[PDB]
Amino acid sequence: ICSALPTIPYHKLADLRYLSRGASGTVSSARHADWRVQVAVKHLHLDSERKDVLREAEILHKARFSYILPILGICNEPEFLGIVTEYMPNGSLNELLHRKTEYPDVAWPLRFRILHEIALGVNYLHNMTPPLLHHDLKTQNILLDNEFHVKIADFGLSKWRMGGTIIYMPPENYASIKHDIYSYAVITWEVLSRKQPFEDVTNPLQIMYSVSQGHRPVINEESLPYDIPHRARMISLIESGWAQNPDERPSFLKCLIELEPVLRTFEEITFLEAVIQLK
Amino acid sequence: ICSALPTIPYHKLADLRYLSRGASGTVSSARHADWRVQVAVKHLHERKDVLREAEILHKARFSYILPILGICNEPEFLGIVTEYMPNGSLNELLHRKTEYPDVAWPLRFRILHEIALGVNYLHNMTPPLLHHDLKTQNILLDNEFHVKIADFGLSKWRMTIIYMPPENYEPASIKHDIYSYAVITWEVLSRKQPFEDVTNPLQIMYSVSQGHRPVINEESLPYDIPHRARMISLIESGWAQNPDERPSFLKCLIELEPVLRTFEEITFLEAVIQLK
Ligand SMILES: Nc1ncnc2c1ncn2[C@@H]1O[C@H](COP(=O)(O)OP(=O)(O)CP(=O)(O)O)[C@@H](O)[C@H]1O
Ligand SMILES: Nc1ncnc2c1ncn2[C@@H]1O[C@H](COP(=O)(O)OP(=O)(O)CP(=O)(O)O)[C@@H](O)[C@H]1O
Ligand SMILES: [Mg+2]
Ligand SMILES: [Mg+2]
Repeated sequence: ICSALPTIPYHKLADLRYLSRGASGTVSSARHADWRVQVAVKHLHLDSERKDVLREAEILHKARFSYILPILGICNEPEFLGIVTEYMPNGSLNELLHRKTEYPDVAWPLRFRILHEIALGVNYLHNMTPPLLHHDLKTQNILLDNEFHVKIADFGLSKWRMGGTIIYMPPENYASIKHDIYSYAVITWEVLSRKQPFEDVTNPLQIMYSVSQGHRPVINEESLPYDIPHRARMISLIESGWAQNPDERPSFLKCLIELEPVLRTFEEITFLEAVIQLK
Repeated sequence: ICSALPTIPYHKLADLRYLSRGASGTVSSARHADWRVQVAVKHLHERKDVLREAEILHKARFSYILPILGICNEPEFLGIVTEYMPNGSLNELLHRKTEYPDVAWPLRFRILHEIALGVNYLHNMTPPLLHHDLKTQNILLDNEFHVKIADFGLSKWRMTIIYMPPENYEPASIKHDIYSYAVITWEVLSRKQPFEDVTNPLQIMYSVSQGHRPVINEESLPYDIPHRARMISLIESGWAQNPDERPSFLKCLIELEPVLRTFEEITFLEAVIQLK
């Protein structure tokens, strides 16, 4: 049973306003004239580049799931080419963690939920037939919806198993399955500390070396305070996740089995209260 | 660009618990052993009848339409697997008054805006999709009381009788959905069971064919209802005896948008908290 990705004509994307620009592309916010919904469009900043945008779109369409950014349709024209997804009102996990003025408090339940969903998302990808590996996991590629639920995005590097920011990359990369878990491990450390992985390291190559020489972001009372709920288990999960030897890193399944009981501890309402605290 | 619906093995579903028994089949809640998520399973306990609903849901997938995760096409079992909605149906919300004493207007208005957005999408498909079974029991609520439209059993491609227009009494029509929506809209703002007075369902049918509608006084719809008049215009245009008078969903949305903007985001979140 197949499902076709809808084709949207450029002239249906009203209020098309620049949102975010990165190397090679440009993301802009818009509203669908017919559907009456606020969307997001990812377009080119070409002959080969046209195939790339199609790859990502096909992947998002096949990989659709609860925690993967929903792709609403493709906008393919000779004039304009882009990907039409849902609009994520709360940006990326990166912004939430680090814009400490706007967000002075991000209560534990939400952080733990965020980590739980990311792990669910990735696990689903890995459980596809054939498996799909995101290969570009970072806090900027982890979007937050209107209620602060995770939506994994940016399948530009994702590879069907059959740069810029090397902070989330395992040393063996300087298709491997244990690449995503390494990244997840970093994201986890970054989520629980709100610090920047390797703040004191000015040069990406000083990082790349330090990492390949075993070193990882610091784990102590300053980075990961003793009040962090289930700290011991989280640290344990983190350390095993960013382990030097790929084989020593866990599967997302194992990771979820570890996470499940921890998440069962927070009362349903506390996640809602954690979000209202932001609004 | 195509995307296929995966096949889920029955043994991959742990913790099967009954939810609601229906005349067609049963609906259970379970967890997916590999995906590690909660799901809902609608099972036969005709094959084409099921595979149809599944095909539609998989094609009609959108933000306000219940997402289908896969099918169970086994010799020993056949069912549809969708995301589990922890907050049941709109019907239970509006009516289980002892458990839900308050339902703040901002939420109600968002539900209505969302239901309309979903149905609008269905009609805006090529070719258009008509739900034909819209009721409150067929509108499901997620963790935050967002809308997911369900039950595409009576759904048809354009290629309780309470929510059914008079013409469709003896069976076809595009304007089925919009009439249904109008009764929901009434039911959402009232918290009243439409045709509460009437005991004989056939009698209702007679009444409705003679232009009758659910009680539209203030004992049902008070003045304190935000934008009461414009909502009553909406309810009336929709449940019109004459199908030609009934407006499109796009037209309802255009009217609705301004009404929704009058509510601050915070109030939706507040509303939900008051229910948890
Ligand atoms: N649906 C959405 N809602 C809000 N912001 C979104 C969004 N989709 C993307 N963005 C923004 O775009 C940023 C990066 O976009 P994304 O990861 O999709 O593309 P990209 O980084 O691969 C651009 P390129 O591939 O052209 O270099 C995110 O940090 C986010 O702020
Ligand atoms: N994903 C889901 N999450 C939670 N409850 C769900 C659900 N899907 C269905 N339900 C429950 O079942 C009801 C709707 O089931 P649905 O409309 O799919 O079946 P149905 O009405 O066609 C069965 P029948 O044809 O036998 O009457 C709702 O009242 C709700 O309580
Ligand atoms: Mg990106
Ligand atoms: Mg039903």
